[PDB]
Amino acid sequence: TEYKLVVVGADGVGKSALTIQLIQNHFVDEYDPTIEDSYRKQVVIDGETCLLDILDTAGQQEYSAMRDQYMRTGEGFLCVFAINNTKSFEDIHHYREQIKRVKDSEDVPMVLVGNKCDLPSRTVDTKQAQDLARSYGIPFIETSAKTRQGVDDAFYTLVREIRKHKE
Ligand SMILES: Nc1nc2c(ncn2[C@@H]2O[C@H](COP(=O)(O)OP(=O)(O)O)[C@@H](O)[C@H]2O)c(=O)[nH]1
Ligand SMILES: [Mg+2]
Repeated sequence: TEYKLVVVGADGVGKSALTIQLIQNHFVDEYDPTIEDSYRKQVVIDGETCLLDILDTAGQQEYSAMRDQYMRTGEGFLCVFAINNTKSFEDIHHYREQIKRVKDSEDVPMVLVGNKCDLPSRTVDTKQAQDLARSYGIPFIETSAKTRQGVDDAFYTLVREIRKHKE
């Protein structure tokens, strides 16, 4: 049983760091912001062993058959902003609209992720994101790629969203 996951959001929010933290269980200081790649890992989620197939997006212009394939056949999306980055939060709607158009549906499994919670300089409050998440009817999860806080929860919640959708 496989789950095909796509991580989207503005550049610099932590899409790469979150993916690598899940896959390789370390925090990456620098990862080329223009590199888009997929990552696979066998995980156990609520006692069910599955394969996660995750595309870490970089939003480049060059055609990628893989990118298209993941957008078309992708089962769930992580929409990521950073809590210290107001612009990244404002951009969330763009990503949501993109996803809805790709999937031609309102009911796409999706989790709103507020990354960099380890930082004190918060400009996007919890209530704001909760309200947005509620508006979309999707779960919101606070994360830190840096400390691993909520990293499993974010990806695992999305899988649970996918399972719900499956019936
Ligand atoms: N403090 C902090 N820095 C983070 C966190 N996640 C990522 N970063 C840093 O934010 C920058 C951008 O991260 P990256 O994973 O390349 O973002 P992407 O452009 O969305 O792929 C890098 O300098 C990371 O080290 C986090 O949870 N906390
Ligand atoms: Mg990246």
